[PDB]
Amino acid sequence: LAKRIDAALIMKDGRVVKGSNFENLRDSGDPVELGKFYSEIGIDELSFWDITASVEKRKTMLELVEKVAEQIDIPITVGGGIHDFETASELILRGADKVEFNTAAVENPSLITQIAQTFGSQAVVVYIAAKRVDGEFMVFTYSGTKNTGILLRDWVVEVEKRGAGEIVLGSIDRLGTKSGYDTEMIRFVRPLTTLPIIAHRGAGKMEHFLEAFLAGADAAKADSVFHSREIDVRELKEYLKKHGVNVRL
Ligand SMILES: N#Cc1cc([N+](=O)[O-])ccc1O
Repeated sequence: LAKRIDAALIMKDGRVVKGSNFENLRDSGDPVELGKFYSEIGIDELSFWDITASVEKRKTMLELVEKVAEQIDIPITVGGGIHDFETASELILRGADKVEFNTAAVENPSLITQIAQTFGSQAVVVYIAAKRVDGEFMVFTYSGTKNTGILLRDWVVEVEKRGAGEIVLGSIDRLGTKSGYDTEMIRFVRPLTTLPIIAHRGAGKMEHFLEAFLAGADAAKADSVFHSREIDVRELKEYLKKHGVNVRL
């Protein structure tokens, strides 16, 4: 019942990279400054997804989490090429509240459980990227590029069994669109898990958020719509209250 509004930030070499081509002379790509803006306009949680080159990535991500954790006080999730237990554990110890796995969880589902048993299920988020292929929802890894042959309906159940705290449900069919979350995919996954479901991909207007929530999402994640100011968050959370949704205000 209690719904959340989450912001996603793409990170490269320690700086925020915008997901569209809007600009502003003052808007620096400093994650701490952007994190403070989000914290201060009432975003519930932040996720960072790091696309940095192989070689500097692991210390770049540790540096990032240390700076943002000192300075902001909403939960932070970190992800993007977290391959193993040691990497994830180092990030949680340097300050991240949660780590997000996709490819490595698919390839080694025990990883979910190892993190959950050490730091608590709350610390493990599994991002499931899914697409319709020949009439069925399949799971994709390597940033939407490898069809794993695993059914979405099988992987959701297994993720919960392994001890994940939450699922982000990213519709590859909604990637590059701004006409709404994949409410059909949301409805399909909802009876298969008791976990919080975070909807991702497709957000364009305030109504979209309403509709995801009514399809059974517990949170909705977006990037551009908030960074560009195209949706004012206080206004989003007042609209949602008015339409029957329990949000923090
Ligand atoms: N969280 C997250 C996230 C994940 C992916 N991804 O698993 O490709 C891309 C962008 C994101 O903001």
